Amino acid sequence: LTACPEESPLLVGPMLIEFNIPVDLKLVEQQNPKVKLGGRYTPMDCISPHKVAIIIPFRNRQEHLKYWLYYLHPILQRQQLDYGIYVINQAGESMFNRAKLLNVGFKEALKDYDYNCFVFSDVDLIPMNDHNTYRCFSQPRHISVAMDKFGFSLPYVQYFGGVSALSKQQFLSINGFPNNYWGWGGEDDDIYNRLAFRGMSVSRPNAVIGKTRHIRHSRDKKNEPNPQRFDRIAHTKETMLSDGLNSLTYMVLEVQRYPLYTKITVDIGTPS
Ligand SMILES: O=c1ccn([C@@H]2O[C@H](COP(=O)(O)OP(=O)(O)O[C@H]3O[C@H](CO)[C@H](O)[C@H](O)[C@H]3O)[C@@H](O)[C@H]2O)c(=O)[nH]1
Ligand SMILES: [Mn+2]
Repeated sequence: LTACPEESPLLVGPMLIEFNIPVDLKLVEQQNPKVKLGGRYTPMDCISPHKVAIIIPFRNRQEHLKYWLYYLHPILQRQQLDYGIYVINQAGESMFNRAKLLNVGFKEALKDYDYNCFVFSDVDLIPMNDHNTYRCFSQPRHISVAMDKFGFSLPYVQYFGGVSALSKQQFLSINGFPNNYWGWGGEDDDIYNRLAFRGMSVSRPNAVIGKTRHIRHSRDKKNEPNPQRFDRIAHTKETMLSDGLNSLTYMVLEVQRYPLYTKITVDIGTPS
């Protein structure tokens, strides 16, 4: 077998993405027979150099996940990636911690396979163009650059929210993501700050092929705006060395392998 082409020859470009249609994971599993237990997929015709672990922070978003799975699997296969889906479900009813869950994802996924690339994605963001490859690049990759919720514009040039990708080494070089951001906001700016502090830059696809749709939803109880985010992000320089991968603690309560993804339910503690 030879190395897959640089550009998948299966891409179709723009696609129609809509969320008023109800979904059935059974049909999805059927329509994607190539996807193995735990939502694992490995190209058959060639050797993909992208061993992608796709991490999804999660709690009470089953319907969104449904759409996410319905749309992404077909796309990730067309992108010729050797990938796996990880839904990191936060146990309990305490404050949501997106960044911490992503860290857990990084660690737990590595126990399964020698992934060298990590895509961190909100459960509610779907790419509108399969040319927007869910893989890693020479530099940290911001993937959801043109969100319809922001009218296809980047809210500000340093925005790193939504969907992003870091290679194993890029992730490691910044001591991962912070674990101290409880509730909504700022964790993505901290991560951006970490990348810059390590002397890295953000790579992005152009605003056309980077178009993506957000599933409209209301706010979630237990993920209210974090009032401390403003000055927490103003101090990333001093906290990234001690807050991150090296200080990550958590308890996996249960691991379940479904046909389209692996669900890891974890106790990641509470704000202190
Ligand atoms: O109860 C919750 C809360 C959050 N999430 C997960 O965390 C993500 C972000 O939460 P929301 O979609 O409510 O957040 P927003 O739409 O504001 O998302 C945007 O703002 C966030 C602020 O923390 C993040 O930066 C995120 O990546 C960015 O796209 C969700 O997609 C989902 O994957 C859950 O599963 N359950
Ligand atoms: Mn959202």
